[PDB]
Amino acid sequence: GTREFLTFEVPLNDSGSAGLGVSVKGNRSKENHADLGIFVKSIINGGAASKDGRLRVNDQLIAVNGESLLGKANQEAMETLRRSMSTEGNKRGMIQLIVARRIS
Repeated sequence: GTREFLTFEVPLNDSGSAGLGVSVKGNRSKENHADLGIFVKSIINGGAASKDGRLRVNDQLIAVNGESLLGKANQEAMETLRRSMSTEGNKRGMIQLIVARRIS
């Protein structure tokens, strides 16, 4: 029942071709239709997400490039992500992505 926020700087300087080199998936409460957020579904060992070496196929996304995915549902955060990986998170050669990790 413990969580921890984490910040990751992913340099898509040359990974934008694929979209940072990672795939995310969003879900909702198992009791109702309450979107919980998005979690790293997979990673592409070739771009920023790979070279980052700080990503985890399960971490919960809460923010990206200053934006807050929390308040955003699965679809909204997924769009902000696609938006960041499309032409916002980059525009420099990297994008910020905050997440949450459980503890035990």
